[PDB]
Amino acid sequence: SSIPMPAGVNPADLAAELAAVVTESVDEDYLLYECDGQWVLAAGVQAMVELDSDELRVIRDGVTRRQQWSGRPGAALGEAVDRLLLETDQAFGWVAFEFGVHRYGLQQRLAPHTPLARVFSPRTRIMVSEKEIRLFDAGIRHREAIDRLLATGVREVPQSRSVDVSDDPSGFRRRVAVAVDEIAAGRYHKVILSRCVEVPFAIDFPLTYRLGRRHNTPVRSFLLQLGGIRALGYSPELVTAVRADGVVITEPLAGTRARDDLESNSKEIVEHAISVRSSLEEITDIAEPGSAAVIDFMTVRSVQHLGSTIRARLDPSSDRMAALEALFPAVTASGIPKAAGVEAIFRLDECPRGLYSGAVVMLSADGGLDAALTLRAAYQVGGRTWLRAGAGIIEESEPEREFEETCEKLSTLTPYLVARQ
Ligand SMILES: C/C=C(\Oc1cccc(C(=O)O)c1O)C(=O)O
Repeated sequence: SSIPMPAGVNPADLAAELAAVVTESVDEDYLLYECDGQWVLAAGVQAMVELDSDELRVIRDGVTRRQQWSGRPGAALGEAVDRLLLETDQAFGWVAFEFGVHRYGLQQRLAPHTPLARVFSPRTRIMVSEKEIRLFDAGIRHREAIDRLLATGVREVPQSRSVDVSDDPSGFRRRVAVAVDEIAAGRYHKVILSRCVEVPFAIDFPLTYRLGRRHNTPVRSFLLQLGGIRALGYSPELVTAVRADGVVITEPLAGTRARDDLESNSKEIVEHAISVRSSLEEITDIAEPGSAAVIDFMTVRSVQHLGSTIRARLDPSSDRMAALEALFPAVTASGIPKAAGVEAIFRLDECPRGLYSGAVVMLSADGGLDAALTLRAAYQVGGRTWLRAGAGIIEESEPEREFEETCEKLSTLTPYLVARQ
């Protein structure tokens, strides 16, 4: 069913307000995913797939089926998610940074019960765009919430509450210096290290999402309440998109400014070129021979970046999870060469990273996959609320400038935190 979107109603506001009110009223988890002008609210859990380092669980109708798994995490997750998609048209969820370590032989360094992915089939889907609201399997209470919201309008967003991000309790400056020393010793070229920032008060996730969305222009965005986790984020990069017709895309970004300097700066050009070569090598491993190409190489995309589009056709011997695995973790938030960068993050960052630098995903029964890189995000789990931001460290990096860069990335969220109502 479809309802015309009334004039003067912003889709991000309506979708986040609908997520807040209806799911609390009917007692269900949800994931809201913004993708190319559609805010897709996946509400309620028909079935849940939980992939951990040491176990895979599928939970349906209150019953959990547990199993041991070995080999590639993408194969284990893909087999279970393909079964979900025999019964529903789409599945949604998140994939941890730790999902990408098996490829590099680092699986044995994960602690027991480390989460790798959470993917669910929803009971209801509501898609909100500037044009209309589309309803899929929406029952009486979900339809009544949409009607009430169109009559009452969205809530006014309250004033935000400040947070101090100047302290360094995790020793980010010291950790950057260790990475700089390893890079000078030739261990690797670049690594992204990060720091958590505790938010000392509880936040309202849907209101914070709406407020931050007015001041960010992301490639994708999300807001979720799933299995005891709340999270929201303004993803700056597409990890991968797989279409039903088999076309695979990845759009790495490297080099940033607040245009002539960025396009002529040797440091930005080298970092971009190296990322593009890495993505092309990874995509070529899952692609039909001769189908991989760089389209719009090193073009300029409040920040401006150098960007490239890598496109290929998925090989009939491969699949969307093998494509996600091949491109995971993203270079943008891991390092170069990837294997040494990922290994360095185990030693020099607070692990497990969990959602941070992993992905939020939307899968479709026709073979589609849309995976956004999780950065510029906030999380709440077990009574703890936190932000997390990092910076790419190269041989010339200085700990003080890198700490300042994390402050700049945190500023996408720190002025927009709405305290719990
Ligand atoms: C998408 C590319 C960029 O931004 C990020 C890279 C690494 C870490 C972060 C972060 O926010 O932690 C980030 O926003 C970049 O800074 O090149």
